[PDB]
Amino acid sequence: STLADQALHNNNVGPIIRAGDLVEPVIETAEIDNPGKEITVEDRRAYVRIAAEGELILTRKTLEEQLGRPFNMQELEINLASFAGQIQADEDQIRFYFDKTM
Repeated sequence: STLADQALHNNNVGPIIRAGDLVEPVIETAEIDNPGKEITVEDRRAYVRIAAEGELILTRKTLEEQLGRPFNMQELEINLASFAGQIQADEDQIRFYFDKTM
């Protein structure tokens, strides 16, 4: 009599963040840090966009920290452009998750 649909699971995350520099060798190193042997990036120039599976975990917070040692974490949450899923940063790490309900 009634139907419904659901999509509570990982699919594809589209993290969008401003661009700067050294994001090429940084993204490559930030990609190897994670077993993302099946992801695609979309760096135009002004901004940096990615397309991961959904459940990823980055620990290259150091490489991202060095990019601007003379700063804070507020810059991170500031360097935001757009998103698709969720994300959770740790002491010195950044994990991305597409899953809605957690």
